[PDB]
Order: sequence, then C-alpha cells, then structure tokens
Amino acid sequence: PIVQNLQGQMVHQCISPRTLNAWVKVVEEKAFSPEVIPMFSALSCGATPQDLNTMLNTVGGHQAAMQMLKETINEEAAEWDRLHPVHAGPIAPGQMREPRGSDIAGTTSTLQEQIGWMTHNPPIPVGEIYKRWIILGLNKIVRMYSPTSILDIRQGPKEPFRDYVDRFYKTLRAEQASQEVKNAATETLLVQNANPDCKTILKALGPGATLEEMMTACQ
Amino acid sequence: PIVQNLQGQMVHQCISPRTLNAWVKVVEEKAFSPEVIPMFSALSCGATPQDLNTMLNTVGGHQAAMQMLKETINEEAAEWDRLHPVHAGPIAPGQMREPRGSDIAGTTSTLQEQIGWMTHNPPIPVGEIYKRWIILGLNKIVRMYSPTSILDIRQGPKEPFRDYVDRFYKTLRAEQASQEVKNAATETLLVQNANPDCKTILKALGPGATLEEMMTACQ
Amino acid sequence: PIVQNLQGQMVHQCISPRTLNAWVKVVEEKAFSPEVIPMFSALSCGATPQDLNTMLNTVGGHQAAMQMLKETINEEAAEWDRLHPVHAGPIAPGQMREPRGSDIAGTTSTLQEQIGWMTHNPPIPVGEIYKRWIILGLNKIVRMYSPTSILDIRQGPKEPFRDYVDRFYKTLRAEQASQEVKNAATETLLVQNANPDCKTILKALGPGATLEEMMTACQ
Amino acid sequence: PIVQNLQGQMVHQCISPRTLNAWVKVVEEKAFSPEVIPMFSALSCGATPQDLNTMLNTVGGHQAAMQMLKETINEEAAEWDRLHPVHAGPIAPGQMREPRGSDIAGTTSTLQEQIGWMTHNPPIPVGEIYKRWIILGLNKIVRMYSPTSILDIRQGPKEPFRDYVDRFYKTLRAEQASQEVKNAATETLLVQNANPDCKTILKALGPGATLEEMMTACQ
Amino acid sequence: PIVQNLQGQMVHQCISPRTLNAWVKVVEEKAFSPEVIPMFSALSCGATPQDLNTMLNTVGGHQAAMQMLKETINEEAAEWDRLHPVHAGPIAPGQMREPRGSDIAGTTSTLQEQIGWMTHNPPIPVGEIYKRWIILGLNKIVRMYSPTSILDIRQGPKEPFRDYVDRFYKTLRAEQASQEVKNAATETLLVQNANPDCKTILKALGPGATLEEMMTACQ
Amino acid sequence: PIVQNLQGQMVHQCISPRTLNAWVKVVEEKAFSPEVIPMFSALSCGATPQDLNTMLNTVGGHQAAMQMLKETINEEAAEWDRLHPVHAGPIAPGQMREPRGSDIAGTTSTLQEQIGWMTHNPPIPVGEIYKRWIILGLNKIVRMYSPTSILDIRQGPKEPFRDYVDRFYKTLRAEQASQEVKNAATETLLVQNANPDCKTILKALGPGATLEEMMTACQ
Ligand SMILES: O=C1C[C@H](c2ccccc2)c2ccc(O)cc2N1
Ligand SMILES: O=C1C[C@H](c2ccccc2)c2ccc(O)cc2N1
Ligand SMILES: O=C1C[C@H](c2ccccc2)c2ccc(O)cc2N1
Ligand SMILES: O=C1C[C@H](c2ccccc2)c2ccc(O)cc2N1
Ligand SMILES: O=C1C[C@H](c2ccccc2)c2ccc(O)cc2N1
Ligand SMILES: O=C1C[C@H](c2ccccc2)c2ccc(O)cc2N1
Repeated sequence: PIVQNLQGQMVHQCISPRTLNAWVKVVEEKAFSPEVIPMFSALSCGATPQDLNTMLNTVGGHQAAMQMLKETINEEAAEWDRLHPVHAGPIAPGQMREPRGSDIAGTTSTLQEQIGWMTHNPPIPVGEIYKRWIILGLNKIVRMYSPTSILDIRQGPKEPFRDYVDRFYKTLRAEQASQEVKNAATETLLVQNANPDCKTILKALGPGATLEEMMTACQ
Repeated sequence: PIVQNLQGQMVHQCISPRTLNAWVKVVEEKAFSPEVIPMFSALSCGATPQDLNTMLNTVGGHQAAMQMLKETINEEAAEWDRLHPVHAGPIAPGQMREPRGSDIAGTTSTLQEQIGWMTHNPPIPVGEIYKRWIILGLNKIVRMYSPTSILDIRQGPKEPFRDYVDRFYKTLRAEQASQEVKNAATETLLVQNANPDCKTILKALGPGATLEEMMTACQ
Repeated sequence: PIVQNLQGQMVHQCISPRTLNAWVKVVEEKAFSPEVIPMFSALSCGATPQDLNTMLNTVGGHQAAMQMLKETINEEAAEWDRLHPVHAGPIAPGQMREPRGSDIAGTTSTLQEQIGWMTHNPPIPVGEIYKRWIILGLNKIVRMYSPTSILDIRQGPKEPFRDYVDRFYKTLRAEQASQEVKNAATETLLVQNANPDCKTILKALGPGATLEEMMTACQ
Repeated sequence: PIVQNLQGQMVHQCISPRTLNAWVKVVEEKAFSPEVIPMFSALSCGATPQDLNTMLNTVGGHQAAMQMLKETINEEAAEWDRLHPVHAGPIAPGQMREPRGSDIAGTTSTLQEQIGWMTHNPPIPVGEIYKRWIILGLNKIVRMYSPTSILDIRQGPKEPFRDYVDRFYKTLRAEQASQEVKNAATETLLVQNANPDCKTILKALGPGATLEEMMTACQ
Repeated sequence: PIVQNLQGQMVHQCISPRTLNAWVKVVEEKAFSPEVIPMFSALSCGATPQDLNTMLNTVGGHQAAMQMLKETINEEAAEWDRLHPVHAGPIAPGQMREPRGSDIAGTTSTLQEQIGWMTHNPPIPVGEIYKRWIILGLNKIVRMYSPTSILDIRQGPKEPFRDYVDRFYKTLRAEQASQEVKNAATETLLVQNANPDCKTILKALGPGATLEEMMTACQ
Repeated sequence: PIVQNLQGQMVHQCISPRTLNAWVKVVEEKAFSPEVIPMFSALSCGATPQDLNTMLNTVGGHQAAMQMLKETINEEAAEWDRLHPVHAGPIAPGQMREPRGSDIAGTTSTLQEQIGWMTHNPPIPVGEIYKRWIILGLNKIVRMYSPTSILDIRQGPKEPFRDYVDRFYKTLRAEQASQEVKNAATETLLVQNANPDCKTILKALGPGATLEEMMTACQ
C-alpha cells in the first residue's frame, strides 16, 4: 500500500504477510458471503492496483467468480476509456502519462507509475478507482451465490422469532436489497412470512412498530 | 483510526488485520454477552466513522441485531439533526462543512471529511459521537438477548454460593441493572434467592454485610 | 496506555488487541490463581484508569469477584476522598481540576483529564494509584477462591517430596502467607506435614537446613 | 529486503520470521497450485537476491521442482551474460562492478554488492531481475504439475454449473492459458464441455453471453 | 525493559504480551530442562529488576523451585550487602542512592530508581546483576530436577548409537558437567557405557577420535 | 542482533520472542533436514555471537549434534588463532582489543565487546565469522544424519517419476553433492536408477535432455 510514514510523506510499503494471509483465509472460510466485501475493502486500505491484483490473484478456488470479476473490471475499464481518452504518441520526458483503464487495473502500469499517480499533488487515485470497480464486481458475485430468495424465508412453527429474523435479514443482505427495502420490510414481508402465532401478535401491534418492538412482541 | 505518529501530529492509519479479526472473533465466540461492548469500545479506540462501519459490516451473523442497530443509529442521527441543523446550499470553497447525522454515521461523509473534522482545532469528534450512538444500540441488543430474568436466578440446594452469585451478577449485568441496584441487591434479592441453609446464615449476619462477608459466610 | 514515543514525549496509545486478548485469556484459563495478579500488573503497564476499566470490563465470567472488586475500589476511593478533599465550585478556566476517588477509578473522569494528570509535571499518577486499589481487591479475591488450608496439605505415603512441596507452597501463595512465613515454614509446618519416612530424614538434618537441602534429603 | 525507513533512505532489513514462515507454509499447503506464484511475488516484495535464495532454499520438499528451477535460472543467467558481458580484470578501487548472471542470482555476489546495485542512482534492480527469472521458472513448474487437461473437464450430469466452471477455470489457470483464451472459451469449449441440459440452455442464449449470463442461465 | 529508541537514548519500555506469554509457555512445556535457562536469559534481554520479578511471578506451578530460587537470591543479596554496604541516613536531595541487595532484586526499589541506576553514566547494571543471581538459582534447580545420573545412561543392545549419545549428553547437560568434562568423556565414560558391539568398534579406533568419528564408526 | 535504526546508525536490538520461537520450532519439526540450515542463517540475520549462542543453546534435544558442533567450532577457533594471534598483556586504555577464536564464538567476549567489533569502522564482523563456523558444523551434522545413500534411491515399478526425482534430489541434497554433481546426474545416475519403462523412454531421448524434458517424457 501507500502510507504516511512517522514524518508525514506518502510512501509505498510492502503488503504484509498478515494482510495476505487474512484475505486468503477469509475467502477460504466465508466464500462470498456479503461480509467478505467490507473485509476486502478494509484489508486493502491504501492499496495500489498492484496490491489489489495480488490479493485477487492469491485466491486459489472460486475461479468462476474470478473470471466473472475480470469481465466486470474489463467493462469498467472500457467505460473509463470512453470518458478519459489518453493522447497517443510519446510521453513528455520525465513527465507523468495519463492512466488508461488497464493502467488503473494494474495490468499495463508499473508500480512506479501507480505510485506516481497516487502521490501526485493532487492525487490521481488509481487504487481507489480500481477498488470501486472490484467491489462492483464482488457485489455481483455475492448476489449470484446468494442461495435463497427472500420469498422462501418463512418462520418455522417452533422457530424462535429471533432466529427467523436473522435468516431473513441475512438473505436480504446477500440478495442485496437497498437499505429502503430493509427498513421497509419490517412493516410487510417480515410480518407475512412470520408463523401464525407471531403473525397475529404482530398484526395486532399496529403500524410503525420498530424491529425491536416486533422482536420483543414475539419473544 | 486516527493516531499520533512518533512526532505528535494526528494522522489516519489503516485499521489493522489484527483489529479486524479480533472484533469478528469476539462476536463469533460471545455474541451479545455484555462484555462484548467494552471490547468493541477498546477495539475501536481512535476509530473514524468509516472504521466503525467497517467493524459493524464485517459481522456475518446476527443480522436482526444489525438491523435493530441501524434503527437506533437512525434515531440518534435524526436527533442530532434536530439539535444541529446545517446550512443548505454551496460550501465555502476550501472550507469545512458542518456534519449532519448521516455524516457522523459515515454513510454520507468521506474519509477525508471525517479526518478533517476529527483533526480540526478544536476537533469535531465524529468518531466519538458515532461510537456513543453505536454503543447505545448495542446495549439495547445486549438487554434484548439476555435470556433470563433476575427473578429466576435462585441458588440450587447443592449449588455452591459462589456459583450462584456468579449467575446472579452475570444476569443483572445483561438485564442492565444500574450500579445502584447492583450495590443494593446484596442486602435483598441476593439473600431472598439464596437457598434455605445459606439464607439463614445470611439473615443472621445482619444488615450492612459486604458481598465478601456474605460469600465467606456461605462458603 | 501512556508511553514515550521514539522522541521522548509522553503520549496516549490505544490499548492493543494483543493486550486485550492476553488478559481475557489469562482469566479464562487461570481464574484467580495468584499468578494472575502479576500478569494483570504487567499487562497494564502504563495504563490509564480507562484502560484498567477496559481490562476489568472485558471479563465475561466471574461476576461475583467483579462485584467484590467494585466494593473494594469504592472503599479505597472513599478513603482517597477522606485524605484529599477537592474544592467544590467552578474550575479555573483552562486549568487542571483535582482528582476525586471516582476520578482515579475512571468513572467520573474523561480520558483527557486522565492524560492531563498522568503527564503533568510532576505527574499525578492516577493510573498507578488505581492499579494499587485494583490489585488490593484482586488479592482479596485470590484469598477467597484459594480452595485449601495449608493445614490440609500433607505429603502422601508415595508422593514424591518435590510434588508435596509444590502443593505446599502453591497453597501458601493463594492463602497469602507473608514472605516471613514462607521462609519460616521450611523449619516447621513443612516438616510436620511431611510423610513418616521423609519426616524422620528431615528431623535428623537438624535446624537451619535450606529448602534445597530438605529436598535433596528426601529425594 | 531493501525498504525505505521512516525518513525516506533505502536500507536493508532482515527478512522476518513471519515472511520466512509464510512462504514455507504456503508451499507445504498448496505445492505448485498457480496461486502460489503471486503469493511468492508478494512475500518477496523488496527482496535482495540473497532473500530470494533464502526463500527458495528454505523449501524442504519438492526437490525435483527446485532442480528444474535452477536449470531455468541458469538458462536466464546465461542469456543475461550474452546481452551484458562484463569487463574482465581488476575493479576500479572503491567502485561498483557490473553484475553477471550469477551475481543477479546471488550465488557469486555478496549482500553488500547486491545492496550497492539496488540502491545505486539509478538502481540496478538485481532483485527484480532475479525475481522475474524465478517466476518464469515457477510458471514452468505450475504447468508441469497441472494434473488435468482442459479437454477432460466436463460437467457431470448432476454437477452444478458453478462447480463445473470453477473446475474449468481452475484447470485453465494451471495449464496457463492466456487471458485471451480465458475470455474466449466462454463462447466455446465451456459450452461444449457442459452437460446436455445446460448445453441446450446455453446454445439457446446466443453468442456474446457474459459468463455471468451463462451461470445465471444454468443456475 | 530498557531499550534504545530510534534516536539512541535509553528508555523504559513495557514488557510485551509476547514476551510474557513466551516465558510462561516455555515453563509450562519444558519445566526445568536446561534449555529453559538460555531462553530465560534471552527473553529478559534489557530487563529491569521489576521485569525479572514479573517473569518469575507469572509462573503458576513449580512453587518449590520458586521458593528455592528466593533462597538463592537472598543469599546473593546478602553477599552483595557484605561487599557494598550503603550509607545509612537521609539521601542527598535529588541525588541517586546506592543500591542494596534487595534493591537489586527489585523488592525495595522502585521502577524509577531502577531506571536511574541502569541509565546512569556509567550504568549501575542492576538488571544484569540480578539476572546473574537468578540464573545461578535456576541452575541449582536444573541440577536438582535432573532425573538421571550419567552413570545410568548406557547404550541399549538395539539402541542406535546416535540415540544413546543424545541421551548421554542430554543427561550431562542437566547434571551440569563442565565443558572440560563434556569434551573429555568422548574418550571415556561414553565408550564404557556403549553396548558390546559398539564398544569394540570404538576401542579399536584408538585415542583422539572426534565425536563425529565415533558416531560414524558405530553407525 | 545489530540493526540500523530508522535514522541509519548501527545499534543492538534484543533478539525477539518470534525469532527465538521460530528457531526452536524448526529444529523440533525438521531436525537436521538440509533446509534447516538456510532457515538458521536467515533467522540469525544480523546476529551477534551472543545471539548465535542463544539460538544454539535454546535447542533442547539433539545433544550429540550440539556436542559435535562445539567440536567443529573449537577446530575453527583454533585455526583462527593460528592465523590471527593477539598481543598478550594489558589493553591500551579505552581501546578495542583484538578478537581471539573464543571471542568470536562468544564464550570469552562480552556483548559490549562484540558490539564494538561489529560496529567499528570498518567492522570486524565477528557475528558473520562465527556464523560461518556454525554453518560449517551444521553441514557436517546434516550429512551425518542423512539416512540414505543416493545409490539406494531407485524408482519403484509403480512410483510416479516425479515422486522418484523428489526422493533422488532430496537425498543428494542431504548427502551434500556439489551443484556440479546435481546438474550432472540428470544424464547418469538419475537415468540408471529409473524403472525399466521410464529408463527406456529416457535412454531414447538422447543426451542433453533437461530435467524438465526427462520429467515430461516419463509423465
Ligand atoms: O491478473 C490479473 C489481475 C486482475 C484479476 C486477477 C484475479 C481475479 C480477478 C482479476 C485482472 C482484471 C481484468 C483482466 O482482464 C485481467 C486480470 N488479470
Ligand atoms: O453500512 C451501513 C453502516 C451502518 C451499519 C452497518 C452494519 C450494522 C449496523 C449499522 C448503518 C447505520 C444506519 C443506517 O441507516 C445504515 C447503515 N449502513
Ligand atoms: O465500569 C466500572 C469500572 C470499575 C469495574 C469494572 C469491572 C469490574 C470491576 C470494576 C468500577 C469500580 C467501582 C464501581 O463502583 C463501579 C465500577 N464500574
Ligand atoms: O542455492 C542456490 C540458490 C538458487 C536456488 C536455490 C533453491 C532452489 C532453486 C534455486 C540457485 C539457482 C541456480 C543455481 O545453479 C544454483 C542455485 N543454488
Ligand atoms: O516477589 C518476589 C520477587 C522475587 C521472586 C519471585 C518469584 C520467584 C522467585 C523470586 C523474590 C526474591 C527473593 C525474595 O526473598 C522474595 C521475592 N519475592
Ligand atoms: O555455550 C556454548 C556456546 C557454543 C554452543 C552452544 C550450543 C551448541 C553448540 C555450541 C559453544 C561452542 C564451542 C564450545 O567449546 C563451547 C560452547 N558453549
């Protein structure tokens, strides 16, 4: 990554064994459960595009996902190039060239060029731009591997309400409902999919009940 | 987080793999037992709002709790906005804008803006303000998942007094009795809920007995 | 804690995940065996009162002990207040207020105030003062949970002398004999509680035998 | 490795126990699965040639591979010497000599000489040059140990499409297909090797289907 | 311990969780096998007397040994006091007092006083002086717990020579033979205690055989 | 070890718990398999002679080897003394004395003297000189414990060629064949010791076949 030293200048630092191991292990253990994404984001704090490729490349399984990811990155790169075409021909000697899509994705740029962009005044944030494309791709993957429609999360006759809600919001998260839909469903689908005894209790609370109030009600 | 370097200026540092892992593991292992809260607080020492979202977002289970938490945070944010309304319209060029509720919660502010607020002279402590809202929400969750009323913690006929007290104060902690009530119960409910042999011993000690004195008495 | 940087000024540092985990694990694994105390002391090297509460609060079991501890801390605080009463009324603007008992224990003081006291010239060592109260309380707990009187540590007919001595001094340590009594018992209770064959060997060595000499004798 | 300190000068640092252990463990656990290569590259960030030999030499098994690697390194070294012959005879006193192939590979150069080259202005990047030769050799090894031709990866009658794709792209990666061939096969061999039910679904989508579209189609 | 910072002044640093844990674990796992001693020495690199007490005090078992250790430390302290008596009466204001035995052992000196002595120009090396006393005591313990006389290490009829030698020198190390005796026994007791077939082979090599030569001979 | 700080002066640093543990564990797990040597070398990067003794002394088993090692070190020391005799009599006040063999091996020199030599301008590299003697000794040990002659590594009738080569070069490495012999055997003993089916395939390839070519041939 690029970090501030103890004296406040922005410099490159090797990606650490702990970072490298953390990411590989979270993928091994969690696959593409939605919480992997914010872990990815945090593990790649200050990453260069080189570092982001490193992390992605160190993944051994899930090659279908990695290939889908590549496709997403290629799509974003191509859009970047549509918006920000670069001058063909020789670079001004000693000067910084403009990044293309593939430069941002780290496949046609050097670490040195990446460092130059990221520490320019002002910075051309190639790491942050690439991380956004990657996360966009990872979110498609999370949705793809979400095994269950919210429509099939229904409370079991002896299933504690709490356990049901946990299933319900876990599914909505993977299915990638917006936060509006998540805040909203408390008044609707959550109640509909509840079991008969809880549904009656909830129906009776009236509208505007918090999730806390619903969960207390059916405890 | 934001930290002082070795030279005393306040700078941003990436959240560490060790921090990230610690929090995820404490939630996996302890759920919402009350001691998770002070662990959360300590793991988020110097956190930006970004870091606080990171920690919360890396949690994979307990989505009912996470949704309740969101609701609590939205309530606090809305109160913040009631107290501290912000000027609509364009920002003074190069100047610091005032934070809204959602800015404090990190959903509408950048890391850069968060850093600007937290390192201003004097600091606008958005991380500390958000951490308070979060802890408020986590405390509601701890109380919600507390499985047992203090009324049902009664000493078993062969249960060592010590083991009973441990159950009793563990329950009071989750049920979230004030410290007055915790200091107070030594003279009352603790004695009432004791078994017959210990109750008689304790009844006889008289009032004003320390907890130490009670435990020695029924050892 | 408060630490010297690489440039020799005293600054606050976040308590580390490793510290936090170490303490929680030592309590889980050792409970209140006497060696937990010096581990506590070393893990809290340079702690603020905030850090000391953190460590104590992260403990999930042993709530009877934690409540006894609170009682001890309240007793010390009340004595502090007897010795060092503080001026009622408004603080001199921009100046440092004097700490009360509860300020030392971290329940009514901020981290900022704690830092101010601890880094004042000369320091008002609120962390060290509070750690003493805590250790005083933890020592009462160690004595309370010591399961065995020294009177009941007697050498078994086939128990190697060494194993007996280990039991004997382990018990004395938990029972909290002074170092005089520990140095002294080599001439008395240690011999009395030895088995018949070793007792005769030891009786015959005469007075002034080192522990080394006793153990060699009954090897 | 060679690193920038906190003050921006390039200095040698001992290879860490964590780095050393990470590499040994990744080889023990993954052998020459393709993801070992980018892990090697990242673990050797800033390595001198000495460090690169260290890592390779600490490997205990896989000696056939290590000997093949040596052969590849000797081939590259010999080509380096063809391109960059060095002056025979005595070195200019106090001056830097030019590196030969074996100097780059660390077998005939000292750590001091390596440091001199790598921190020269401009740097003679002997570590980076050697790492390229090594990776070239490791890629030959990955291809050699790839146990399965892409032609034999065919979807099973009850094998979920996703699991099939994962096998398919895992194999292509080890077999070392170019990225063109990887992007291309989505329209061809991937479809041909699919089972009858999925093949029909895919045949019907038409050309230009993304991998995402194929996987959704056969979900 | 006391360490040099990044700027070359000698300062106190908290003993680390890793150090604390390392020592406790080596004692748990190895007891007083002789290799514990050099581990102790290395783990206490730069220790103050406070740190040395910490390490010793964190040990939970082996209290017979810890009490023997105390006795040894008291003996050394008393000898220190014989050699270096200190002036009774009030200290010169603001000046450094001379250490007594108990000051060196950390029981009557503060951390501040210890730091003052150890960082004086020239240093009064109280940590190093105390570590010597401790090691002296630990060596007595290693000898005490050495379970086997060298006289009873004899090569078994089917025991490989190598395995026998390993037993032999392991025993000599615990029994604490000087290095002369260790270098010497190769010509004597090692041969005598060998089995009949190896003894004849060795007898025939003649005098002056290296240990390497003996081991090759009986391989 | 001796390290450069963040400001470029050469200073002593305590050997770390991680280093100490790494070495002990590699010996426990790998004994004297040849890859232990380069691990030793890397773990002792920047070691003083004190540090090198520490590492060797922390080893608990393998005392036959440790005694052989001592003998090798004594031989080298005695040769050092033959080449570099030192002036008898009193040292020039405040000046640096010349190291003897035993000074280099750390048995008659202090840490201070070692630091003085290693940080002199120019350095008298006592750590590097001693590490060479140690490695010389460790290589004798690796050869001694190599359980199998290369002559007895023959490919089994159903043993995959790859597995055979791995055995073959593992054995050659422990037996300590030169790199000439390792590069050479591909044309000879490797083929001779191959099974009948592979031998014929290899015989037919002709001379000058790479190891890669041989392994592809018999795959
Ligand atoms: O090595 C790479 C880096 C990056 C990558 C790697 C592993 C998984 C996902 C994407 C990538 C992105 C787009 C592309 O066309 C090719 C590549 N190849
Ligand atoms: O991503 C977030 C951050 C934060 C959060 C995350 C995980 C659990 C709990 C709260 C949050 C808070 C309020 C809100 O309306 C939305 C969010 N969404
Ligand atoms: O949170 C705290 C901190 C401290 C504490 C915590 C956990 C166990 C023991 C003592 C404490 C001390 C005295 C008191 O009256 C109240 C408290 N409450
Ligand atoms: O020790 C070495 C370093 C390097 C190496 C080591 C372990 C595996 C692979 C290559 C190497 C490269 C070429 C060569 O002819 C000899 C060597 N010997
Ligand atoms: O706490 C201590 C420190 C030291 C110590 C501790 C644990 C084991 C061994 C010795 C010690 C040394 C001599 C003495 O008389 C008393 C003590 N008490
Ligand atoms: O303590 C030591 C250090 C060194 C050492 C230790 C452990 C194994 C091997 C050699 C050593 C070297 C030569 C010698 O005559 C004596 C010693 N004794």
